[PDB]
Amino acid sequence: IKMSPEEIRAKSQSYGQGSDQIRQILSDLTRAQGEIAANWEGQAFSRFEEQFQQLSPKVEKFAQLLEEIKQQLNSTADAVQEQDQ
Amino acid sequence: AHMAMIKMSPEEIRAKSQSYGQGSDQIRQILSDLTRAQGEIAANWEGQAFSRFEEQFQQLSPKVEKFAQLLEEIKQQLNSTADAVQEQDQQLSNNFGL
Ligand SMILES: [Zn+2]
Ligand SMILES: [Zn+2]
Ligand SMILES: [Zn+2]
Ligand SMILES: [Zn+2]
Ligand SMILES: [Zn+2]
Ligand SMILES: [Zn+2]
Ligand SMILES: [Zn+2]
Repeated sequence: IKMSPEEIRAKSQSYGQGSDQIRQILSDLTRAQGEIAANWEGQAFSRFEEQFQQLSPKVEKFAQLLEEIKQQLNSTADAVQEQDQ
Repeated sequence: AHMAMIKMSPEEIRAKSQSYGQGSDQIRQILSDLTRAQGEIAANWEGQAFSRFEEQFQQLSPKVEKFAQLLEEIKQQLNSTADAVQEQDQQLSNNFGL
């Protein structure tokens, strides 16, 4: 009546894919941010830049958390299976 | 009459804007699916060890939601800016000549 190892393993994959995709978006859009900012005079873009730079470490930290949950879920599914045997 | 210059074509600005829009929607979808997942994990393990991740997820998710919102606002600004670049080009073109 709790989650099976089978299901925990599959949920883990969703966290892993979530981590990878957030990291890839952050990478691509960091490059875009730099190019836009470098080409735009005056401060029309300045607040967007400031907010992006403040939020990006938190988004990176979240992506790493998702990968840490994925790993923990795989270890837990393993553990459940070991008891079941 | 004029704006502070952006040294980028309307075509590239709109191409970048698309990527911000896509990034925003994707992050929003991920956060929603994984918030549902966190719900189910928490239902099944309550203790201190899982609590570490539960607490970090909860503290970081609103920041990630703010980041997705930010990305949509950048998409929107870039679309407005591309329009503006074209408009100023038009005006300069229009008023050209002796
Ligand atoms: Zn992994
Ligand atoms: Zn053009
Ligand atoms: Zn370029
Ligand atoms: Zn939009
Ligand atoms: Zn959208
Ligand atoms: Zn389930
Ligand atoms: Zn706490």
